[PDB]
Amino acid sequence: PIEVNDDCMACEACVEICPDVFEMNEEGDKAVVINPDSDLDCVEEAIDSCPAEAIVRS
Ligand code: F3S
Repeated sequence: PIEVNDDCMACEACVEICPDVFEMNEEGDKAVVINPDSDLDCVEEAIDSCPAEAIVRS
């Protein structure tokens, strides 16, 4: 499933783009995945919009 790696911080950008695919952890200390098998371009915008490009279709 999609992964935001660990190096990621918590910009919440991907969450602000697709909070249905990527949501804040328990404390927002890391971007947690919600749709480990989405099917939208949100991943494209969630990645592009992501400067840390920690999001990958691993
Ligand atoms: S920094 Fe982390 S919170 Fe989303 S926007 Fe890039 S995976």
